[PDB]
Amino acid sequence: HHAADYVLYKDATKPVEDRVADLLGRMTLAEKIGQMTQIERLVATPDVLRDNFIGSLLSGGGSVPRKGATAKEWQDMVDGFQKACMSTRLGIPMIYGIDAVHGQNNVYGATIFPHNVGLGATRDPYLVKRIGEATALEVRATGIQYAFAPCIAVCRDPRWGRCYESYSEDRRIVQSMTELIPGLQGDVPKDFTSGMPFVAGKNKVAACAKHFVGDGGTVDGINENNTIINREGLMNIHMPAYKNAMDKGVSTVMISYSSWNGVKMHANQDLVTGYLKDTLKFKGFVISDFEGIDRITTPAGSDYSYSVKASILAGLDMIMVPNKYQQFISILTGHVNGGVIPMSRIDDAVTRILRVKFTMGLFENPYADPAMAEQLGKQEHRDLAREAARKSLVLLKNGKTSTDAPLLPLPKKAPKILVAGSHADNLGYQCGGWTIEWQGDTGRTTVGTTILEAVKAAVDPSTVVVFAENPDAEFVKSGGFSYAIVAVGEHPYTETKGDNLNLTIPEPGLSTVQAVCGGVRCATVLISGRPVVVQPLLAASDALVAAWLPGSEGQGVTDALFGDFGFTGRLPRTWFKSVDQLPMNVGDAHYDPLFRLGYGLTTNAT
Ligand SMILES: CO[C@@H]1O[C@H](CO)[C@@H](O)[C@H](O)[C@H]1S[C@@H]1O[C@H](CO)[C@@H](O)[C@H](O)[C@H]1O
Ligand SMILES: *[C@@H]1O[C@H](CO)[C@@H](O)[C@H](O)[C@H]1NC(C)=O
Ligand SMILES: *[C@@H]1O[C@H](CO)[C@@H](O)[C@H](O)[C@H]1NC(C)=O
Ligand SMILES: *[C@@H]1O[C@H](CO)[C@@H](O)[C@H](O)[C@H]1NC(C)=O
Repeated sequence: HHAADYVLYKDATKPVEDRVADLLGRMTLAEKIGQMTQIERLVATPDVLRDNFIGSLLSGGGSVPRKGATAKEWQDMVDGFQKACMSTRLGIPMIYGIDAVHGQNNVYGATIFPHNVGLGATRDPYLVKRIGEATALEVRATGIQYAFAPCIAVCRDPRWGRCYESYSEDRRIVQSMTELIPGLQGDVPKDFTSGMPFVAGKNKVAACAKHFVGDGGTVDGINENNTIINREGLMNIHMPAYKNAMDKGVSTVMISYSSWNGVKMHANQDLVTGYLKDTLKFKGFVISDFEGIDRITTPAGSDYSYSVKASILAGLDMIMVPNKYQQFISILTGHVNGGVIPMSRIDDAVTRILRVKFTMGLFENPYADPAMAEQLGKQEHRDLAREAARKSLVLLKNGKTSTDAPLLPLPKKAPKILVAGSHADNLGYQCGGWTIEWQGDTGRTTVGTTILEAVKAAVDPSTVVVFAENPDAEFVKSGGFSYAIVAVGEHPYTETKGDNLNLTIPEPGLSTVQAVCGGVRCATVLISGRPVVVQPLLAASDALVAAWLPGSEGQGVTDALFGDFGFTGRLPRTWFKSVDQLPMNVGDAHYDPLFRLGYGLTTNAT
């Protein structure tokens, strides 16, 4: 269809399947295996991308061009990499992926949304789709096309360091939150075939249902460990949200580090090929986790040859190498050349990677759009996040006896009030993990509003606000305070650093709460990624709020504390009495919760 140098794969009016086949039929083995290779930006250069025909780049946690980098600096990095890839013989654009898992969270000045567990508390799948929408805009502002989200793990033991990344222990709630997908990607059209990949265009991003499958079901919530459960439990708890993901056209699926009844997920041909591909009819691409194939073996990386064979034969399409790309490429090339991996397996992986790239419009818009840069940290999106933070809060207690005046909502006018605790004026702590750094961080790491700042912004001008991080009891008693807001809880963590067998918040926490509440009527805001031991915190407090990891917009906290909106959130998990009860989930036989799933007190706007 027209000029004499016409190449069908480059014709944007042809059907995606036609473009895929046309390109595929021209590629060498080296160009094919290059598509299946994703590398970290830290090892990428123009010659490496060009000479190995690389298919994808990512930024892992905290992998950034520099600290404080603008949206424009991100776009230029990405475009730099893309220009190298476009200069190959076939000019196959790369796709760049990142963990935008509560906003575009590696990026300075990006809106940071509440983490998933909070989002579960809102029971509001439309809110979540809207967060999808806004997140895609902030991701594209940085020139990125691909977000490794949502995590649709069903966390079954809060001792897991990734429990905050799961919407709920109830798979019904996780299923309903897969609306993040069409938020990120766009609504699939009228007559869409379930399992097809979809992205609407250059203002949307490819998504990633992760981590397939049973990541949330591991023994004692040990991260990357074994999930021991029969097929029926696997299918009825851990799988259903992947099917909803198929119906919404999720573009990619990332495989889990975890194992199911002893089999590494990265080596499981039955689940990856037999079930995801052949039974759910997934036509997008399947990507490893970060050195996921290495960890097939014990020790990890001790037989990389096997790692490659097993993972690729299992059915994985793209490998998040992400550093030793030369070895990965050499090994896979060697296995194809020796007939150990058939060309049909290679052609299938490449067919899928290209399908996603063509379908999302990457060949037509390989480069970043500088007018999208101003979407980073947009106030409209912060106002959404603030809404989400407010809706996520669960009021556990609001008065020490059923006869006391309720403490919340608090009046904005009072001569003098106290704000206290390690989490009252600490942005990093209120964002938690996967914020600027991989593990999150402490203090003022990005743009936002801490609890203290939000209080100051909310109160009557005549109200005197005093901050003290960890005051003693005499300070409180002597201070002439009308009430106190005290914020404490967990430090930021991510993956295995967060695995925790005791779930007790660090000190000082409880002792500040005791000191403060012993001198004045107090509202304790508890910041955590999960239920933690809370009886002592309850005994001391007039009111206690479980605010999860609410993100950059701390005004969502005060919106509820001061009565602009009523508390409506409900526990998306069971709150245990004791860690020895664990695992303990709603529907279990000796369900003995401190607070059951669904619990939450309410208030009315004032
Ligand atoms: C930087 O991402 C993380 O980096 C640390 C730094 O050492 C690695 O050891 C971690 O295992 C990865 S975790 C893994 O990364 C994916 C991409 O970052 C992510 O989508 C996935 O959910 C994680 O399990
Ligand atoms: C589970 O964790 C232990 C360390 O506690 C490790 O030795 C074992 O290999 C892990 N199993 C799996 C399947 O990851
Ligand atoms: C609880 O467990 C974590 C390990 O994840 C540890 O850092 C902390 O010191 C422990 N606290 C108590 C009270 O045992
Ligand atoms: C808010 O409205 C509910 C429903 O009628 C009511 O039960 C609750 O006690 C009210 N609280 C107020 C006005 O403080």
